[PDB]
Amino acid sequence: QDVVIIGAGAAGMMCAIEAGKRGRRVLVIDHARAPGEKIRISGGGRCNFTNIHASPRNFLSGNPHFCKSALARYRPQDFVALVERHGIGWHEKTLGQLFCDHSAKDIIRMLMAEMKEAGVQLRLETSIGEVERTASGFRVTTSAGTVDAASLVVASGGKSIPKMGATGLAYRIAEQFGLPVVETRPALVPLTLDQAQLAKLGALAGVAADAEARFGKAAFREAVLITHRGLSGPAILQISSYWREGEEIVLRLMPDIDIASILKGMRRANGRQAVQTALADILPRRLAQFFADEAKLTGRMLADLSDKTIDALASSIQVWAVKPAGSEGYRTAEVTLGGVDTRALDSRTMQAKEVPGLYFVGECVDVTGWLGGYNFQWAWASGFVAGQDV
Amino acid sequence: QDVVIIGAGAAGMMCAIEAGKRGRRVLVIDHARAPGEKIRISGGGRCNFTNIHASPRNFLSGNPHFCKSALARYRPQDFVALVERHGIGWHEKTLGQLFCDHSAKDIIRMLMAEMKEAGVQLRLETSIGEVERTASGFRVTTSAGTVDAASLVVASGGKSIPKMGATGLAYRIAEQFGLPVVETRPALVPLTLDQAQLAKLGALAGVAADAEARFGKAAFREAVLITHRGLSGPAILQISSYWREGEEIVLRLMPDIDIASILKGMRRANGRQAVQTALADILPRRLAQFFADEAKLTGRMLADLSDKTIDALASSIQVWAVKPAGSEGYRTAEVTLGGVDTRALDSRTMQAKEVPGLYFVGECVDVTGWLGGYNFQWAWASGFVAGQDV
Ligand SMILES: Cc1cc2c(cc1C)N(C[C@H](O)[C@H](O)[C@H](O)COP(=O)(O)OP(=O)(O)OC[C@H]1O[C@@H](n3cnc4c(N)ncnc43)[C@H](O)[C@@H]1O)c1[nH]c(=O)[nH]c(=O)c1N2
Ligand SMILES: Cc1cc2c(cc1C)N(C[C@H](O)[C@H](O)[C@H](O)COP(=O)(O)OP(=O)(O)OC[C@H]1O[C@@H](n3cnc4c(N)ncnc43)[C@H](O)[C@@H]1O)c1[nH]c(=O)[nH]c(=O)c1N2
Repeated sequence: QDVVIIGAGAAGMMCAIEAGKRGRRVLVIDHARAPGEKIRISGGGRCNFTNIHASPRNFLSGNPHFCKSALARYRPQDFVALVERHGIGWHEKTLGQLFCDHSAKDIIRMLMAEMKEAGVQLRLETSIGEVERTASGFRVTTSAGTVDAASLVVASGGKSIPKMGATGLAYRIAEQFGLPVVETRPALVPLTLDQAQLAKLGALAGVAADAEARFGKAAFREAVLITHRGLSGPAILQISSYWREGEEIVLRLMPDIDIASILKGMRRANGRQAVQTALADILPRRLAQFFADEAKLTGRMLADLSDKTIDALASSIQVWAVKPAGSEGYRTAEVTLGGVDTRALDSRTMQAKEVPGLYFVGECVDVTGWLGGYNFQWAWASGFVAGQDV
Repeated sequence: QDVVIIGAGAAGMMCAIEAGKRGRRVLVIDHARAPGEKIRISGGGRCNFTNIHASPRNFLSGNPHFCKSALARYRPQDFVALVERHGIGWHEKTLGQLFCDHSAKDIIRMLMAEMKEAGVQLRLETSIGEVERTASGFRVTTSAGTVDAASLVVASGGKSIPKMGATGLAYRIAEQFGLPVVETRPALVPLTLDQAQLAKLGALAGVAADAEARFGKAAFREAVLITHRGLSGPAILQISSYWREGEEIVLRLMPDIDIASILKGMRRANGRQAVQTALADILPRRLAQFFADEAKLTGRMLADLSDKTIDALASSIQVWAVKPAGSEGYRTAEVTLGGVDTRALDSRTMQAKEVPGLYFVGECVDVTGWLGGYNFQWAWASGFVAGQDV
């Protein structure tokens, strides 16, 4: 072939299309029974396929400017234009998040059809054994035979959800060719609480609060879910990429309001209501009960509360420090932080600086998006950028 | 005198200080028994004395660029520097809002002391009868006698809270000298609901929700209060300056979350809970009961709810259109929108373009700040700018 791509996911199929459209004869190999398994299950089966605000600040990397070039060369609109062209209903939800109306599968079907038109060859349920450099490019050995190619594209994703065929193949190939690998971790993952915290929040399983999840300078406002394993909801998932074991996150419940103010207002205006009943006018019932207990104010009358006491109560709700036991790991993470070091890669090409004809695209790379369509957009953009050069 | 100022409020005393410090002999006249009565009662008696983000976008005007010059010449830091210099404890709350730690009166005492040092003369409980142009400047007639001055500064505020000595004096003087007056209205004011709306929200008096209050392109996220008169809380107050009679505002309750998502999640995860009980895991109890009733789902089991039904329920909570009966008017507004037309005023001076030696500062002018310290900062800046020229 002129081009062999490992992994028929978001980045791989995009690259395929662009290289097939250039008349380049391309072959895509994947160990799965079906292409784009993550696409398929993503955005709750709807696929949050991009985000209108996609830009360098929405990604974590060791070199923050690395993604600048690809992102500008392939924008959310460009992908939207592609979807509309295939009659795929889409809409925005919150925070710039674009979803399909019908199902993630429309997108798979689409990429598929685009590949068929571009002349690319797809081989599924095919495992990779080795890759060797050759005087002429590369040879890859597979459970189905061997292929030679001038260009080889590593588009095999990251470590999240092993059950779906996630592997670290990309990292093994990077190291094999001497490319550094930025240390990887489960990201956009729920966070665990220890048996004691879980006992204390015993009765709050199922509550869902509007909240800021803060770690130092990073803050996200979205739902926080309390479960029997601990903390999830989009705000946890976001901050989970910034947090590290041993550390505290700070939760601001009902972040747009000032609870101390409210409570003093209710104090004059009514006065003779129980504390937990005043809180229940502000928070879901179970949370109200919880915060009134912890503070030892249950059944106490709102008018008997000093200012100092109210401030402390508010503070317990709006500056709530939690120290997570850990993360739930790769069986539950949406994304892998870290990956093939960017410094070793051509920003406008995706090609290994040290190894002509070798390319790394998509999530396997040390560019990691916030939750909200940013990861798919990076997959798109970098697949596209490689597809122009490959 | 060299300079007579009408109104010993925020803008007037600031101007006084700056003109007194220049050796200009100044006199401040006020019909009140005490200076800075609004300062005194402002920020809940604490005084929200500025906002660190103060800038042109935080103000409504007929000429949006008018305030640019003054704001840059006198910044929140400049005022902070002044407070610290007088040993006045201050802190930030939310949204850039600076407050005193002790009381608004510290600030009054301070401005006072600064005036005494600057040599300015203060006359209180003194009413204004007329102002005439003179070959030499101005003559003002007062319940205490007459004064002549080369410069006359109108710093008499707006129409809000008549009980505290608010009057439209500024507007009467503008018109008398042919300066146009941008149409005035109660702003940062609660909004009223009609008897029918008030009956429907009968049982929600006292609830306080995190919410977005939206009118077209304007949106503010803060607390929304439901009372027996209707709607208040900072988010109402903010949007009230943008809204107009006959129109709708849209309320997004729990704006950082997607309730449709949450509810579908709770549907799989639990399933056999009553709708209103699922909502109570998200909203204060009374709101949960309200939204479940309106939608006619009370006691219904969360797993018997179609997607379409959930979407509609969510939408009722997060795209909630309300048509207000009116505003509560000037007895309750924090600020007056509109005022002396800016186009008629020197942006870098506050002087009437058509009338040498006549100046208009502070709230009487057609520059109106969002809630959060922006109005005091405009008072400061414009008082200061005038005080340099006067
Ligand atoms: C549940 C869930 C939900 C979402 C998301 C993830 C998850 C887990 N994501 C993240 C998103 O799925 C992710 O960023 C992309 O799929 C990455 O694109 P890639 O092409 O790089 O890898 P990708 O996952 O797409 O594909 C990698 C491919 O290589 C194959 N492969 C792996 N190892 C192999 C091997 N050893 N040999 C051969 N082939 C191998 C795989 O089977 C697979 O098809 C997301 N992102 C987003 O922007 N919006 C969203 O809504 C979501 N939602
Ligand atoms: C309850 C409340 C709370 C707040 C606020 C307002 C209110 C009502 N504000 C708004 C703020 O008070 C306002 O913007 C300023 O006081 C305006 O500054 P001025 O100097 O222009 O008028 P200002 O109100 O200060 O003073 C005008 C003066 O002229 C005098 N006067 C009026 N008519 C007269 C007449 N006919 N003859 C002689 N004298 C007359 C008055 O007695 C008064 O002292 C606020 N803003 C903010 O930035 N942060 C905040 O926290 C608050 N909080």
